[PDB]
Amino acid sequence: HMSICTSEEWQGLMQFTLPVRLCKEIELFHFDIGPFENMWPGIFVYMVHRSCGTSCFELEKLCRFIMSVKKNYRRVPYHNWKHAVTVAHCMYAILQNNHTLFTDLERKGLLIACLCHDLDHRGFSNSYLQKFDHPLAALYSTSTMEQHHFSQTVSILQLEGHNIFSTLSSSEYEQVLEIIRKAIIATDLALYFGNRKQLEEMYQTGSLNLNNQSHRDRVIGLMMTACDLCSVTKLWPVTKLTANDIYAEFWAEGDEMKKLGIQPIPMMDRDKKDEVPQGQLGFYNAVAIPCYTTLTQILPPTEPLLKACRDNLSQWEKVIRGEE
Ligand SMILES: Cc1cc(C)n2nc(CCc3cc(O)n4nc5ncccc5c4n3)nc2n1
Ligand SMILES: [Mg+2]
Ligand SMILES: [Zn+2]
Repeated sequence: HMSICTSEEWQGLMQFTLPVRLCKEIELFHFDIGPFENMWPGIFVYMVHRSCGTSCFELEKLCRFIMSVKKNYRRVPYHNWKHAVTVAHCMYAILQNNHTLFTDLERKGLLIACLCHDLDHRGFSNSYLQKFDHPLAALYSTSTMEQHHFSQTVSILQLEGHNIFSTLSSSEYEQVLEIIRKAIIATDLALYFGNRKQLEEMYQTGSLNLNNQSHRDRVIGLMMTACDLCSVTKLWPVTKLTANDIYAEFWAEGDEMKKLGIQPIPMMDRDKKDEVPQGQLGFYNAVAIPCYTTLTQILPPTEPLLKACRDNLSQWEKVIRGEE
């Protein structure tokens, strides 16, 4: 039930090389992949290589994986291929700026995790799918979509010639899959609020321990969340744009509720469009800022992410105040 790439597709990727003028900028947290669609798969390979060295995966195998992952992203407005690469890039930039805090295994796991994190997203919320009553809510019922995403990845990994993790020992294979699973579940925004509070706590008492596996899992989780939302960390015109994409999805969901005579909450209501900039401010304040704030505390190199968020926040304020 999975989808495979064609030989055409994967072999062209083997051949790709990144333009030198992009090399500098790929390393910046605010870097925007948006102009270079074309090169997106290429960019991930680069990033894998620059992160994990040029023979961490058998090149032929890596390309097959990436290009198939691409195939199993739907053509929805926001949770699409582009989202996946954007999130993967942000993790790349976190990983590079904290290089020795994380194991080889972790960096492979996470870059792959981010690339895979919203596989086969239909554009409908976890709420919806349960709240009236999709066959996927019938299979898992806490963090529905995520357990699906993780499943998808695994299905993709277990494809013929697709297993990039093969030449690890079955210990290390069975370990990265754990890293990938927890990191993908982490992306369920529901879970984030708990995780942040604990991490808030632990840092503040001075009991957070990177040698403790469970603390480790949590920081990673926060990292995942920080990457998931990073559109809120790009320069203003980029971010403005992305917002349109996230709303396009929500509103389409709201239409499907309206079609069954059910009032959607205001967020997925295209008839409540002016309330949007006020929607954002709220989101930055309750979710975004807190997210990045705690990640900069734990991981001080991740500070620019926080800085960019603040700058976007004030743009939104100015919109609400009528100055845009
Ligand atoms: C990149 C990104 C990622 C995620 C998960 N989100 N989630 C949001 C929703 C923000 C929000 C919350 C809310 O309660 N309302 N109410 C509203 N009424 C009207 C208009 C917008 C509203 C709104 N908007 N924006 C995101 N951007
Ligand atoms: Mg998700
Ligand atoms: Zn996501």
